[PDB]
Amino acid sequence: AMGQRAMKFCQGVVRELMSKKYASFNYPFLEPVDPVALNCPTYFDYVKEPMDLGTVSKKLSNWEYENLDQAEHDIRLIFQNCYAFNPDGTIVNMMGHRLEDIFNTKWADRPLYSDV
Ligand SMILES: CC(=O)N1CCc2[nH]c3ccc(C(=O)Nc4ccc(N5CCOCC5)cc4)cc3c2C1
Repeated sequence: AMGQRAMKFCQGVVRELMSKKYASFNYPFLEPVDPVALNCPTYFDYVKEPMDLGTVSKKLSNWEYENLDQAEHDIRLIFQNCYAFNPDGTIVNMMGHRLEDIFNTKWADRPLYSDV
């Protein structure tokens, strides 16, 4: 449903967030959380809609988002899950906050207008 300009903007933002530039604090957020492999077996007692950057990218690439608000919701869900599960002071929590700061900076430039 999304037009080309907004779609391209979102794909760019997500790929930048997954880019090597941010490797130092984005790596817990590229793929879906695996509770057992990470020794966090209670993960899905705290989180009910898992989300990750790779997932948002895949949904974008399949034209699954009608609009920037839906894409923004999934992306913010990444960080909301992060903070719901990782207590204050944990390394993953702090990486999540850092990644959200970068996301907000990039997103403030979002296309305000669409037109076909
Ligand atoms: C999001 C969240 O809420 N979690 C809950 C608590 C928690 N604890 C962790 C400890 C370690 C890791 C981890 O090692 N992730 C990791 C991912 C990818 C790679 N690579 C493979 C390919 O890409 C290049 C490198 C290396 C590592 C992740 C976590 C999480 C996730």
